[PDB]
Amino acid sequence: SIVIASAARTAVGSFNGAFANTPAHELGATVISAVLERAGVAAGEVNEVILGQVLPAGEGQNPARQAAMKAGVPQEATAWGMNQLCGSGLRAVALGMQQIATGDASIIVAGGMESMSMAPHCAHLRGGVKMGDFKMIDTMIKDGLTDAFYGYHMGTTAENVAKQWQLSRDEQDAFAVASQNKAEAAQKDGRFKDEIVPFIVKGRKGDITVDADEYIRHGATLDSMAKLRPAFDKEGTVTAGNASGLNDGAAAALLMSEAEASRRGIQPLGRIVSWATVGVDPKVMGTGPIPASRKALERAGWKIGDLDLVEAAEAFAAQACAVNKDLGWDPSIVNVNGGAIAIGHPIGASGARILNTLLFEMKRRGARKGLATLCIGGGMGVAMCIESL
Amino acid sequence: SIVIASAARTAVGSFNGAFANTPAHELGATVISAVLERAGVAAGEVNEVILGQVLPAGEGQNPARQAAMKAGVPQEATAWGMNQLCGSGLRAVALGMQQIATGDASIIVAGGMESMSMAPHCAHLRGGVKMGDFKMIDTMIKDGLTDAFYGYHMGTTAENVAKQWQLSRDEQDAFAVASQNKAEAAQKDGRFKDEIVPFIVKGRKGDITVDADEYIRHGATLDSMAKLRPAFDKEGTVTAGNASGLNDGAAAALLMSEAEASRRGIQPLGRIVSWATVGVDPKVMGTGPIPASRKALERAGWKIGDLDLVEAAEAFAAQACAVNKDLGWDPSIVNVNGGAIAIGHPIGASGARILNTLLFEMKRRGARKGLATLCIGGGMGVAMCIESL
Amino acid sequence: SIVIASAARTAVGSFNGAFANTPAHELGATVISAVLERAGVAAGEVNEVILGQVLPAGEGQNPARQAAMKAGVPQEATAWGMNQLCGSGLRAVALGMQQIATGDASIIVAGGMESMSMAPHCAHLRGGVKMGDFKMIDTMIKDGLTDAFYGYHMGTTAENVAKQWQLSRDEQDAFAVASQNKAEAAQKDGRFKDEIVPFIVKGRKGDITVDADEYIRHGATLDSMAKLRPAFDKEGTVTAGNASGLNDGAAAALLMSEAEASRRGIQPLGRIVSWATVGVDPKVMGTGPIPASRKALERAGWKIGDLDLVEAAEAFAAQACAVNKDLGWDPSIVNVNGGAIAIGHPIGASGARILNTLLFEMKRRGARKGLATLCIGGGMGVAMCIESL
Amino acid sequence: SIVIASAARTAVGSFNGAFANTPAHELGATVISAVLERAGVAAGEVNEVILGQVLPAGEGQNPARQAAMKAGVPQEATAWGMNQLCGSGLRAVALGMQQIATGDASIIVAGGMESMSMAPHCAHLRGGVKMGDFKMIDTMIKDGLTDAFYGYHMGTTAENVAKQWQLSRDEQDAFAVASQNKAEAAQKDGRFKDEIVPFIVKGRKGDITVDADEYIRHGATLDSMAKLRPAFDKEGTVTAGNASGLNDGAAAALLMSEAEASRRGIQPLGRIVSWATVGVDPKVMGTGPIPASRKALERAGWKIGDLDLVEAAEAFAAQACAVNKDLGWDPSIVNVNGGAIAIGHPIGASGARILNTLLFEMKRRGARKGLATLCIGGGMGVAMCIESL
Ligand SMILES: CC(C)(COP(=O)(O)OP(=O)(O)OC[C@H]1O[C@@H](n2cnc3c(N)ncnc32)[C@@H](O)[C@@H]1OP(=O)(O)O)[C@@H](O)C(=O)NCCC(=O)NCCS
Ligand SMILES: CC(C)(COP(=O)(O)OP(=O)(O)OC[C@H]1O[C@@H](n2cnc3c(N)ncnc32)[C@@H](O)[C@H]1OP(=O)(O)O)[C@@H](O)C(=O)NCCC(=O)NCCS
Ligand SMILES: CC(C)(COP(=O)(O)OP(=O)(O)OC[C@H]1O[C@@H](n2cnc3c(N)ncnc32)[C@H](O)[C@@H]1OP(=O)(O)O)[C@@H](O)C(=O)NCCC(=O)NCCS
Ligand SMILES: CC(C)(COP(=O)(O)OP(=O)(O)OC[C@H]1O[C@H](n2cnc3c(N)ncnc32)[C@@H](O)[C@@H]1OP(=O)(O)O)[C@@H](O)C(=O)NCCC(=O)NCCS
Ligand SMILES: [Cl-]
Ligand SMILES: [K+]
Ligand code: NA
Repeated sequence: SIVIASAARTAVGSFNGAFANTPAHELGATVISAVLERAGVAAGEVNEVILGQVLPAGEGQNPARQAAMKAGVPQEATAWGMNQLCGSGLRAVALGMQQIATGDASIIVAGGMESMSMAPHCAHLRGGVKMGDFKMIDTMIKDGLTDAFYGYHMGTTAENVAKQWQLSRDEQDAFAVASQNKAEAAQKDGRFKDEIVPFIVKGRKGDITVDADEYIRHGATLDSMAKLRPAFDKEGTVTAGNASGLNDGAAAALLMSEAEASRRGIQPLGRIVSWATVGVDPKVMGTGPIPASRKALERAGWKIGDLDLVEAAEAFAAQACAVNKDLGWDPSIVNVNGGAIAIGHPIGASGARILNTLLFEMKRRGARKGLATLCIGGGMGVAMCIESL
Repeated sequence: SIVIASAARTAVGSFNGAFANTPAHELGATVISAVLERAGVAAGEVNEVILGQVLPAGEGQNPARQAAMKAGVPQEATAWGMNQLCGSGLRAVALGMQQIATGDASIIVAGGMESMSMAPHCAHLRGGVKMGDFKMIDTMIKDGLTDAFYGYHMGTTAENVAKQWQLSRDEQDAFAVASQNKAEAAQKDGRFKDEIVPFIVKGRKGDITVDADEYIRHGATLDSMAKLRPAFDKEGTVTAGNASGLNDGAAAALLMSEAEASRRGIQPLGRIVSWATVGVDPKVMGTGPIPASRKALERAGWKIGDLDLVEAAEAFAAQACAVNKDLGWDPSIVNVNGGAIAIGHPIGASGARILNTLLFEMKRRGARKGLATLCIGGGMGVAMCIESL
Repeated sequence: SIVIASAARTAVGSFNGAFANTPAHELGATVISAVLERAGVAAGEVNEVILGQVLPAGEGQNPARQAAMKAGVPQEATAWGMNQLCGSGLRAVALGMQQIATGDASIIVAGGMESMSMAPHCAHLRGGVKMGDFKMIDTMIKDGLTDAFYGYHMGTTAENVAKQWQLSRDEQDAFAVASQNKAEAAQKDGRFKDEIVPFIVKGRKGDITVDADEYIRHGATLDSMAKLRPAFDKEGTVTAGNASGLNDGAAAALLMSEAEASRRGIQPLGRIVSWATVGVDPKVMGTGPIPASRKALERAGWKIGDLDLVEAAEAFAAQACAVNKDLGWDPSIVNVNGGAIAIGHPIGASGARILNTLLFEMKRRGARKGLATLCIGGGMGVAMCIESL
Repeated sequence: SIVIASAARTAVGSFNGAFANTPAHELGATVISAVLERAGVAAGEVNEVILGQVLPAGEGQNPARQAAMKAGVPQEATAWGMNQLCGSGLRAVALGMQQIATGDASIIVAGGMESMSMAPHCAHLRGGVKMGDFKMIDTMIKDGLTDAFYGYHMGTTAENVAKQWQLSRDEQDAFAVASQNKAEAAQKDGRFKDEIVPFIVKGRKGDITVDADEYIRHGATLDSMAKLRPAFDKEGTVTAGNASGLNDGAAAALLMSEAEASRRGIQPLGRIVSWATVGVDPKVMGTGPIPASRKALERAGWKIGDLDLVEAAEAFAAQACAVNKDLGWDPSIVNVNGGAIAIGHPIGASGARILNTLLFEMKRRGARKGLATLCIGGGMGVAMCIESL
C-alpha cells in the first residue's frame, strides 16, 4: 500500500565541523525541500512532517515544525518530533507510513535530523545553589549516549557485546578499516551523489556549499587503527577508530500510497513491505537489530536469504559484527558503501540516513529486496523491509 | 475497533511545588502501573509505551523507556517519546491506536508526562565564548513556551486572539473564575478521585503522598482576579490569573482492540472513533482546536450537537473563549469539572490529562459521545472523539 | 605619628541574609561616609581609599573606586582594592598608614568590604567545552576558602591545628559557647552601638534599616554545640558551631598624622605604633598570628604583658585556642565582646571589623595598648599595635 | 634610597594564544624566579611579593602567594595582590618601594600578572533562577573593561577623549602604524631579548617555549589601518587597529635599598626617585597620565625637558596622542620600541611591563632620567620617575 516516492539527505558533518553552528531544523528544511523537488511534489501538498531528533534542547519549540515551515510546507499542515534514540530516523518513516495506512493523511515527509555539535550543556537551577560547585551536564552525552539504567556509555554496551561474542580487538579493527575503505571507494566513485542534496552554510565572510561526507577518512591504515587506545575501558577493545562518530545531519523520505504515486506518474524508490521494533537487554543494546530484523522479515514473509541488500547501522564494530554473525546474512551485501564508522552517526537522523543509502544503492544495482536496521540505546532495535517496484 | 481499556493520571503539581524535584519518568512509571492495575493487565503483556514529553533535557536517554522499565514493562517491549507541544499527550494516544489498527501491536500504553519544574537552563558551549556575556537559556521558556517564528511567548498569541475576537479582560476573568469554581466543586465532591492515582514523593526525612491537584485555588474571587497586572503586554488583557499555569504531572491510557478487551472481560472506558490534527497561523495558535475538532467530528460522522461532553484545553481564557464561540457547542457541557486555568497545564501530559477527566466524567454521568481537544504552540490543534461502549 | 581619627563598620550580616543582594561597594560607601562624618572631614579631603576585598568577581571595575565615588569622594582622589585574604581588612590600614608616613598622602580611608553572598559561580569557557560535563565553581569557596596548595578547605587546616595542639571537640565547643555568650552580652549591653553604622537595604517592597549583628545567636548553650556533626572530617572536631561563619560586611578607618588630627581638633581613637605580617606553613595557616603578633610587638618594643586589650580573629575555635596558648597572653582581655564565631567573618573586611571593635572597646574601658591580629589562608598572619592618646 | 636591582617579564601573549590556558601565577612565578636569578638574590631572602592583578576569579586563593610559592619563595615570606586596574603593575612597584622606605621590609618583588584568557564567565546563582534566561557575565569585560559608573567600554571613554581633543581617525591611525613599526623593529633588532625571560608552556602533545611577543604585526601599513571599521562607535574613530589589545603576560622588579645593592655588588637598573597617582573624570579616563606625570615630575624636581626616555602606556591611540600632546615631550623618546597597540596590554601586568621596557632601554642607550605612566579605568592615572645610577 505505501511507497517511498523520493529521498534525500545532507552530507554527514564531523563533530564541530562543517555544521558546527547549524541548527538541526536548517538541515531538515533542506532535505524536506529536496524530497519534494525530487518527487515533483509541491510543499503545498504535504499533510505532515515527522522528524526523529534526540537532542533538541535550546533549539526552541518543536524543531520539526521549524523545519517544515522553513521549507514552505503550509501552516495548515502539521509537524512533530519523536525520539526512539538511534532508531528515530527510521521509526519516523514507519510512523509516517502508518498515517497513510490508517487513512489519516495522504502525503508525509518523514525522517530524522540531528545536530550533536549544537547540543548544549545544562543544569537545573530553579532551586538555586546556596553553596558549592555544581555540574553543567553535556546533553549529548547524558541524553544521547549514556544508558539510563547502568550509567555507562553506549561504548560500554559495545564492550559487553565484545566479551559475550568473543570479538578480538583485531577483528573489530579489520571491520573498521573495511568500512572506511568501502566508504572511500563509494565516495570516490560518486555513489553518494544521488542521495546527497547540498547544504549551504551561510557565512558573513563567505557561504560554503557542503556536498560531501567529511567524516570519511581517505587511506585509513590498519596500523594507525591498531595503535589507538580503548576509549571506554582501560583494558577494553572499543576505540575511537572502531566506534561510530559524533556527527551532524538530516535525512528524509517522501511517502504516499502506491496508488497516489501511480496517479502522479512517480516511479517510487521502493515499497514499504514491513517494519518491526523489539527490545533486548540494555546491557547489550547493540544486539537489537537481531530480533528486530527477524520480526520484520517474518512480517514480510521473507527469508534472510531473500534479501539482496542490507544496511545494518555500525554503532560499534563490536555490535555490527555480532549482528552479522547471528543473522548470518552474506556480509558482501551488507553496508556495501561503508557504514557509520566511516560515514558518521547523527543519532536522530541515522536511521533515515541508512534508508537513503539503501534505497539509492538498490536502485543503482537493480536490487529487489532490501532491509535497514539499527540498534537503540536502552535496549531496542528497529528494522524495515523495502521492495523495489 | 480500538478501545481505551483503562486510564490514570497523577495529581497535577504546582510549579516548583509538590513535584519540584521529581523527574517526569517517575510520574510516568506510576501512571503506567495504574492503567495496568485498573485493566487487570500484567506489565509483561505490554508491547510498547508511548509518552508525549516536551522538556526531557537532562533526564537521560529516552525517559519513556525509563518510565516503562521502572513500571516493570519487560525489556522485550519498546518505548519512545514524542513531541507535538501541548498536543503531545493526546497525540500519543492516537499514535498508540495506530500501532494496533495497523496490526503492529496488541497492547499499548500511551499518554504524556512532564516536569516543567525539573526543566534545566542550558547553553551551547562547544565552540567556546571568546568574549562577551552569553545567555543561560531556560529550556521551559525557550523550547516549551516561546513561538519559534515570532519569538514571543504563547501568552502573546493569546493576546493576538483576544484582539481579533474582541474579548474583554472582564470576559476572560469571568471565564477564569468559573474554571476555578468548577474545579473546586469537582475536587470537593470527589470527582477527580477515580482518575487520580497517588504518587509517593520519596523524602529522606519523610515520604509524602500526593493525591490532590494542588494548583486549584479555593475561594477564588473576581476582585482579586481583576487586580492582577497583564503578564505579557503592559496594555494587554492576559494575566497570570486568566492564563494556564506551569505545572508537573503525567497521565496515560491503556489501549487494545475491542475484541481484545472483550476476550479479557474488560469494560472499556470508551471507543476511539476518530481523531484529527490540523495547522493554523502560529500567531493565533490558540485557535488550533477549531479546525481539529471539526475535522475529528467529520471523520466520526458526528454533528457538533451530537456531543454529550467536551474537554477543550484552557491554555488561556482568551483562546478557550474564542474556541467555544466559534464551535458553538453548549458551554454547559465543556470542562464541567474545570480546566487548566484551575487544574494546571503540564505541557507534555496535558492532552492525556484532559482525556482522563473526559473518560471518568463520561463514565460517571452516562455520556455517550465525547471529544477532547488542545491548541498547540506553533499553530496546531489536535482533537479526539470517544464513544462509550 | 600616624593616627586613626575615626572608625566605623556595618553590622555583619548572615550568609544570604540581611545583605544577600547587596554589592560590597554599597557597604563600602556607607562606611566611608561614616568615618568622614565622624571625624568631621569632607570627602573632598580624602587623598585615597584602599579597600581589602577577596571576592570582587562580577562587581565591575575596581569596586574600591565604586565605593569611594558613591560615598562622595570626588573624582580627583584615587582608589584601589587589595587581597591578602583574611588579612586584607587590617593590611589595608597598614598600607594606608604607609602612604602618609612616606609623605605621599595626608588623609586615607582604608579598610575592607566583602559580600560572600554576592560571590558568583564561574567557569572558564573561552576555549569551549568540546564534550563532557564541566564544573561551575563557587568563587567564594575556590578563591576564598580553599587552600590552593593542598586543595582542601580552611576547615581542614584548622583540623590540622586541632591535632597538632591536641585540642578536643569539647575544648572547642567550650571556646565557641563563650564567644557566643560574650557576643550576645556586648550586643544587649549596647557595646557595639558606637562602632556600628546602620545600612539601609533599599527595596521595591520596602526599605530596611540594618544596624544589628544578625549572625550572633542568642542564648548559646553547650548542649546544641556538642550535638553538631563534624563539618570537614567524618570523624573530626571542627563544626559549623566552632568555626567562623560566612558573612557580608564592610569596615573602615580614617587615617592622618597626629599633627593633622590636632590641627583639625579631632580626638583620635588611637595611634598606630606598629604592624607586621609573617608567613607560616599553609597546612597550619591558623597559626599565622603567633609570629606576626610577636613581630609587631617587638617592633613596638612592647611585651605581651604590656597589652591591655587584644582582638584575635576567630577563624576557627581550633586555631584561636592554639594562638592563645602559644602566645600566652591573658585569655580575659582577648575578644572581650566575643569573636568571629559569633559575630561573623566577612573575609575582606574582617581585619578592619575587628580593628573597629578593638578601637571602640579600648576607648570605652580606658585601655592603653591594644593589638589586632588575624590568620590568613595560604599560611600568613598580620598584626597591628594600637595605643590610646 | 630605593633601587630596582633587576627586572624581567614574559613575552606578551595574544588573546587565547600562546598562554590561552596558562594561569597568571604560572607566568608570575617565572618572572619572580627570573628577577631573583638576575639580581643574584636567594628566594629565601625575599620578604614579600606584591602582584597587581585585575582578573583572578577561579584561580584560587591569592594567586600572588601561589606565584611566590611556585617560584620557590619560602612559606615564611608573605604575598598579596592588588587592583588599581590598568595601573596595577606599576603601583605594585611603588607599594613595594614604600615597604622598604618605612623600614618594614628589605627585599621586595613587585609587579603584576594577568591572564585575560583564563578569566571566566560568572553568575550569582545562590538564590536560584525560578524561570527566565540569565546572563553568564564575562568577567574580563565586566570587571576589567567596562566603566562601572557609565556602563560603557573603555573604548568609549577613548572616543570621548578623541572628540575632546579633536583627534582625527587618520591621526590615530598614523600613531598606530608607528607603534607597530617601532615594535617590529625593536623585536627584530633584539631589543626585547634582555627583558624577556622565556616561559615553557607544558603540554601533553609536547612542550613549547615562548620568548617572543606574538601580538606584534609585521609590516603594518596605513593602508591596512584605514580599512578597519570603528570598534565601539558606529561613527567613531577607535578601531581594533588603533586600540590596544587583550593579552596575557607578567612582569616584575626586585626592589632593595641602594646600600644593600652595593653590599651585594649588584649594579641596579635604576633608583626610584618618585611616583604619583591622581584621579580624573571616568568619562575621559585616558587623560589620567597628564596629572600623574606632572605630579611625579614635580615630586622629582625635574622639568619635563629633563627626561631622556618615556614609556606612556598606549591604551588607545586616542588617549596616547592626547597625553603626548599636552605634555609636549619629544615624541622620538616616547615608546621607542613600540607601545601596547602592537605589544599588547595584559591589564594587571601592563605597568610592570612598560617599566621593564623603559629600564632596559635606559641602560642600552645610557639614558639618565626616565618616566613611566599609564591611564586607569574609572578615571585615574599613575606614573613613576626613574634615575639611572
Ligand atoms: C578593540 C577590541 C574590542 C577588539 O577585539 P577583537 O575584535 O576581538 O580583536 P581582533 O584583532 O580579532 O579584531 C578584528 C579584526 O581587526 C584586525 N586588525 C586589527 N588591527 C589590524 C591592523 N593593524 N592591520 C590589519 N588588521 C588589523 C584583524 O586581526 C581582525 O580580522 P578578523 O576578525 O577576520 O580576524 C579589543 O582588542 C579591546 O577591547 N582592546 C582594548 C582593551 C582595553 O580597553 N584595555 C584597557 C584600556 S585602559
Ligand atoms: C563551618 C561552615 C562550613 C558551615 O557552614 P554551613 O553548614 O553551610 O551553615 P548552615 O546554615 O548549614 O548551619 C549549619 C548547621 O549546624 C547548626 N549550628 C551551627 N551552630 C550552631 C549552634 N551554635 N547551636 C546550634 N546549632 C548550630 C545549624 O544551624 C545547622 O543547620 P540546620 O538548620 O540544617 O540544623 C561555614 O560556616 C564555613 O565555611 N566556616 C569557615 C569560613 C572560613 O574558613 N573563613 C576564613 C577562615 S581562615
Ligand atoms: C502566566 C504566567 C506567565 C504567570 O507566571 P507567574 O506570574 O510567574 O506565576 P504566579 O502564579 O506566582 O503569578 C504571580 C502572582 O499572581 C497571583 N495570582 C495568580 N492567579 C491568581 C488568582 N486567580 N487570583 C488571585 N491572584 C492570583 C499570585 O498569587 C501572585 O502573587 P505575587 O506576585 O505577590 O506572588 C505563567 O504561568 C505562564 O507562562 N503560563 C502560560 C503557559 C503556557 O503558555 N502553556 C502553553 C500554552 S499553548
Ligand atoms: C568514541 C568517542 C568517544 C571518541 O570521540 P573523540 O574522543 O572525539 O575521538 P576523535 O575523533 O577526536 O579521535 C581521537 C583520536 O583517535 C583518532 N582516530 C579516530 N579514528 C582513527 C583512525 N581510523 N585511524 C587513525 N586515527 C583515528 C585521532 O584523529 C585522534 O588522535 P588526536 O585527536 O589526539 O590527534 C566518540 O566518537 C563516541 O562517543 N562515539 C560513539 C557514539 C555512540 O555511542 N552513538 C550511538 C550508539 S547507539
Ligand atoms: Cl524527534
Ligand atoms: K524531540
Ligand atoms: Na605576590
